[PDB]
Amino acid sequence: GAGTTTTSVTVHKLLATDGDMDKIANELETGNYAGNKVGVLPANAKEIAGVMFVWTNTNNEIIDENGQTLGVNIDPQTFKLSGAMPATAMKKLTEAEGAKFNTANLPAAKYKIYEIHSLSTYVGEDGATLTGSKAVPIEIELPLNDVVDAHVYPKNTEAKPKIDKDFKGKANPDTPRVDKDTPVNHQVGDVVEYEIVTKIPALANYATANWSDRMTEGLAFNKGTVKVTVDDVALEAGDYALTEVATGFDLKLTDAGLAKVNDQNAEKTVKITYSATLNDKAIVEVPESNDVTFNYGNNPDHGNTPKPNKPNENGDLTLTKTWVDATGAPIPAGAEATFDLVNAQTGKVVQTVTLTTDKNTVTVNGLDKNTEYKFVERSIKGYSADYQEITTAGEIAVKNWKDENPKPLDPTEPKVVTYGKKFVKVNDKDNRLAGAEFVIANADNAGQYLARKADKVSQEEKQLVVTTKDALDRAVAAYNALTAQQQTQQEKEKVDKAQAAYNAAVIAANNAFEWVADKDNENVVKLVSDAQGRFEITGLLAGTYYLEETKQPAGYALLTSRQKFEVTATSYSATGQGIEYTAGSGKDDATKVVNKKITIPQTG
Ligand code: NI
Ligand code: NI
Ligand code: NI
Repeated sequence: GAGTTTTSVTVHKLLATDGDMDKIANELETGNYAGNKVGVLPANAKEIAGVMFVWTNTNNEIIDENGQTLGVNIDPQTFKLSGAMPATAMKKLTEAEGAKFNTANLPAAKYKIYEIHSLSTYVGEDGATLTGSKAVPIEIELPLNDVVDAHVYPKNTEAKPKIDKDFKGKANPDTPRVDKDTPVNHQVGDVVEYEIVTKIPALANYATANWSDRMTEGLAFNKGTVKVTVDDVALEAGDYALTEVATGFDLKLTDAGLAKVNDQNAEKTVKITYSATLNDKAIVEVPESNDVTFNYGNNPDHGNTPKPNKPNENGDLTLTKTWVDATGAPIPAGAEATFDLVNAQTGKVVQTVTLTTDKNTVTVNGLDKNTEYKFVERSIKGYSADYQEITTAGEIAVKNWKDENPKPLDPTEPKVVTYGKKFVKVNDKDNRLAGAEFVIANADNAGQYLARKADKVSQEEKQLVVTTKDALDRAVAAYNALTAQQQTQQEKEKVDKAQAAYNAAVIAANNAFEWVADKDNENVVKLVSDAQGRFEITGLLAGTYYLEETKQPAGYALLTSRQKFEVTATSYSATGQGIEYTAGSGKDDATKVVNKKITIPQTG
């Protein structure tokens, strides 16, 4: 005999499906006299499970079921706990018909019951979380007058955040750009400026709020360009933890940071801006992309964004899944796990795979070994996706944490793409000529010549260019000092090998472009024909350019004219251009550059 005549209390957690909790109260007022089970609920309220309730004494100190204090306090204003939830605390999660506490051993007194957002599992429709609350904490003095089995009705609203990522200026969470997947033409060295705009509801109660971005290889994330504002106002050094990696970043609100978006009177607007440079690994007509995820919850969250990866040499790529609980400790497979294999350059779905509870891995074959892909986990209720950092080609690992948080926000991303042109050097009988050197101009007659910016190329890159150039010079000279019959496949390979090395060196040196006056300058992009007469230019914006030959094939004359050419969205790959880049390939994807040769005749 220590407790009271009120031997049980049941907490029913009510959700205001509209925004009106006051209206819920203004039906429970007029309905009751004392605290018995309400037979029927307002049309405006709904009872939800998965909300955690814990008992306190009148001073906000957590108690066990005999009313003993447990030396952890809860702040009456923020609801924040001063320690870890004590193991023997009188706490329980609501089930469909509420949380029924046994109150039989509690001494006569005043008590509080709090909602602990941070320890609940509830998740609304379309990933909404509980925001505002009315009549929390519950103040109940025991015994409840006349009642032995009491029932109480704490109230809540729920809300959802919104997001979109797009180029600087274009980001709109309410109506994302519909033609986003359409790549925008850019040249190498361009700085791409991105914008992330997140709307966070009023009275948010986030424990986590992390943004994570990962980029395909052809985009270099520009470190130190990240800026974050909340309603236009810059966050402070201590409001977030920013970690920067070669392929992008993770941005996490701290407690001071969350303070600024949580428990606020109006929808709040978070903006994160930053840039990336399209670099020398961009493959022509192959989009590059960023990819952001927003991982949030009333409970802490461990999910993040996928990491693109390439298949191994065999065109094989393997996903491997592991599972853990909110503390990081191993647990058995939570459920079926479905993933979409997305081509990471384009943003399009390659195929779908499912992992049954018993088989934690899957391998997909027949993939392009030059193409980056990602397995995007389809939302598993209760579970957040942690994509592990990439250590090797052909392997992607995913860890499933049982946070019990809403599905993450995953905006679509824009794309960017460079264009290019291919050529073959021939005589008038289509014989492929080696060693013809070319530069690119911006007019048929005067104008400037294409170069890489001096300030955007190091000395190592520069000398590799001249070293391979010199090397090529020698191979061409040797091949030219042979005769028609002696210039067989094996000898042409020699020239092809050297020209390939040169060509890669230029592509690597071409980190940026500028137009200049002098064709003699060292930075001028020079193109050279291989023994199959081939040369290409990659990394360009669309437009009209003009080849100028600077040194003709041995035995031939110098062209006294520039050759006009068009760079387009398909000029690098389109068939029907007049000649095979590589003989016998079946695709005439190049333009012929026809050299002339003066001959001295005879008579009689
Ligand atoms: Ni690539
Ligand atoms: Ni995304
Ligand atoms: Ni480079």
